[PDB]
Amino acid sequence: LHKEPATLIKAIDGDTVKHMYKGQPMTFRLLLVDTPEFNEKYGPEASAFTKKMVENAKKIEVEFDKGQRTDKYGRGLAYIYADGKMVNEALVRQGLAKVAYVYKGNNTHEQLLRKAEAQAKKEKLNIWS
Ligand SMILES: Cc1cn([C@H]2C[C@H](OP(=O)(O)O)[C@@H](COP(=O)(O)O)O2)c(=O)[nH]c1=O
Ligand SMILES: [Ca+2]
Repeated sequence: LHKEPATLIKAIDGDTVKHMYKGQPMTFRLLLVDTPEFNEKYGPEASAFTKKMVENAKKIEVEFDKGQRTDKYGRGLAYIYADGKMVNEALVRQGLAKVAYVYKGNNTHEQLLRKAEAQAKKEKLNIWS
């Protein structure tokens, strides 16, 4: 896989963010995770986590996997990096997302994320508390 440039347009919630990609606005849904909805427990905390990470970033990058690049709502499906740190992984490591939505062929970082999850669960962090 390869990283590609994007610039933040707006943080939306824990697992959705709007970026300008190839010069066009696109809402991205983070691959391989599920954050709680804002109205659910830890949802505001996930939203705030993601927002801080992407807002403070000097450099946003998008990384598509090998499969589907957009979902049925037209959202981009990617791994998102903030100054080289993967948002998707960081959410999981902090117990602010579960590994989820693992579809065959867009699952390159699955095992990386599951390892993060296991450590968040051992630590009894957030969702796992
Ligand atoms: C993360 C992800 C979600 N989706 C779809 C499945 C779910 O469909 P349904 O809307 O029919 O439940 C929805 C979950 O996203 P959200 O967690 O953002 O709601 O998005 C994909 O198709 N591919 C993906 O990789
Ligand atoms: Ca969600």
